[PDB]
Amino acid sequence: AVKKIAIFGATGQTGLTTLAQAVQAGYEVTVLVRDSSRLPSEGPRPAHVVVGDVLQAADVDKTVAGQDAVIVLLGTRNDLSPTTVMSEGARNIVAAMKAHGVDKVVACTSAFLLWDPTKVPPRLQAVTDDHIRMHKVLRESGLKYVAVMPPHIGDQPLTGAYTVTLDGRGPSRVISKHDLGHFMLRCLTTDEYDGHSTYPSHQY
Ligand SMILES: NC(=O)c1ccc[n+]([C@@H]2O[C@H](COP(=O)([O-])OP(=O)(O)OC[C@H]3O[C@@H](n4cnc5c(N)ncnc54)[C@H](OP(=O)(O)O)[C@@H]3O)[C@@H](O)[C@H]2O)c1
Repeated sequence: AVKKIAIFGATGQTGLTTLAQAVQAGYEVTVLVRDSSRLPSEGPRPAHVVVGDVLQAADVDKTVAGQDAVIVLLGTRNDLSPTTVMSEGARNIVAAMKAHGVDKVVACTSAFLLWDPTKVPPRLQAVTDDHIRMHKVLRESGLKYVAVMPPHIGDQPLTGAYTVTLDGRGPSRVISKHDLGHFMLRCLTTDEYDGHSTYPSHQY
């Protein structure tokens, strides 16, 4: 099966809980981080740490080296400014995966990619524009791409009881970060989501 995985964005809101969950599942986890201060120093911890930036292809190449699959949870935290970090980072990730024969990438964009584009809140259009750019990168890559498109990410506890809607909008507008990370790892265990959009949501 999949044993060795790389996570990008592992120090983020969803990355931290995905990292913990993956380590407890038994995965051998490699992370690319800009600052190891934002990784936990005890408890569930990754087996390999690369220090660097997803914009530097050499750093991405040594993170993807030797992996079986890739989880992408890159984002901008509280910065809503125009950016190309996620799409450019995604071009780096795709090339390193092809250079190392990795096929499986599970990447998080957002449910707004399933919305009427005129209906996106103006404050979120700039970030959304780069999710679109990133989704196009991965769609065009030809890899085995699970497009995870969550609605609002909350901080409710882990339930593992969430719904997953394929290629459409789901009946709830929230997923907890813990259930979102749980589902990113579920995508590693099956190929039933490959080439589909997935919307995870639950009522808390
Ligand atoms: N919040 C929501 O309601 C919501 C809803 C739908 C979709 N989403 C999308 O879901 C995704 C994840 O959300 P999130 O809140 O879990 O992520 P997040 O809290 O914003 O964490 C972002 C991650 O990306 C990393 N990162 C940013 N730039 C990087 C770079 N140049 N090189 C390496 N790493 C870099 C950050 O590392 P650092 O720690 O060094 O900054 C961090 O680990 C995002 O794309 C977000 O837009 C969010």
